[PDB]
Amino acid sequence: GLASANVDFAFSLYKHLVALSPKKNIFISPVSISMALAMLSLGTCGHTRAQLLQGLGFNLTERSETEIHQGFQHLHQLFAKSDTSLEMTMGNALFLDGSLELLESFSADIKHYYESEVLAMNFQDWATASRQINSYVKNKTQGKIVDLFSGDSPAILVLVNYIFFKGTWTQPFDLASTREENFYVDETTVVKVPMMLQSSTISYLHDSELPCQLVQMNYVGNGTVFFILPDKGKMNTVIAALSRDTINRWSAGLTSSQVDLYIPKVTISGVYDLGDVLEEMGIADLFTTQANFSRITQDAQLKSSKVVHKAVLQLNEEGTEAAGAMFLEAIPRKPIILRFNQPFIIMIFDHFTWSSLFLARVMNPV
Ligand code: NA
Ligand code: NA
Ligand code: NA
Repeated sequence: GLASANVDFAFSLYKHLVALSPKKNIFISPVSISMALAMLSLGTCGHTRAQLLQGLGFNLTERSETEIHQGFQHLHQLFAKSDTSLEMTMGNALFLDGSLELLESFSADIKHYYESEVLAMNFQDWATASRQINSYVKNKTQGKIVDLFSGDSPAILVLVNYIFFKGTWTQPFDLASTREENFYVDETTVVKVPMMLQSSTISYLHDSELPCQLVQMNYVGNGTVFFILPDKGKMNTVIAALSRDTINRWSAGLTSSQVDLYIPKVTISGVYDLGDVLEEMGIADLFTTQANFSRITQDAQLKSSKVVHKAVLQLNEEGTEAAGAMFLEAIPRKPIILRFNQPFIIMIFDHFTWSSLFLARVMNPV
């Protein structure tokens, strides 16, 4: 089903991205990526469409296109408004040059399933246009995502998704306990970071099949988080093994344990060009001179010129704050001590839908 396809996409995207970005922090929102591309698929046809939907993990013989979008619609309905169940907002926008008219079916589809705003722009005045998109995203993400467009090949259509997430720990870290500690980035790199601590009953697992130890923490509401510490030098072994089956196997093994849990106060961000990642995943027609975007508009034959994702993560003693945005441009064609003081993995899930909300590879917490 949908949860599984979205999780499979999330792990593949993460895996491909980690490989191409060996030193830098990885922080992404796979649910945001899925939603943007799923909405985009509505404007595609032929091989382009087939390739995009299969790349996203949907088998078009096991499920019709309508059932995919109804599924995303439910997810957006669930994630659109913030509340205590999940303090998260998520939304889509289509920025369109004034010279272009959407096809009626596409227009209704994006509004219906994705509650997409459609906003007319003058992309010949690219400075103004990109600034307007920038402040749209800045405002939607409570100021967390700035300068989405940095300065910059113009486009005549820009699809935008954003996500803002707040999580309060069910088990907060001890305020008095926080101290500066070494964080071992790599063999030649040590940084100082505030290191949080709690001594608590926490769901813990020392994995017997993979070289890692992990905990699962809850947020107030439906959010839940896995913190996975590979044995030193074993990051790639653990990353390679991530899957639905691994999550389920970790869930079956996690036991209430007394843990002295050390996790740094993380403040990180990244910007990722997702085009080559997507091509590696088999999503390629999108970008070629034969891209089939014939359901978007008959005013031009379009192709995607660029897909970019920017995301930010903050961890503190009280909880988590995370935000993400994607754009796609188109143009004419004993207490157990567990110490997170070196590269680790973060997986944030909605426990209700089992959507992968955010995924981290924290190389440097500062
Ligand atoms: Na909601
Ligand atoms: Na405690
Ligand atoms: Na909870």
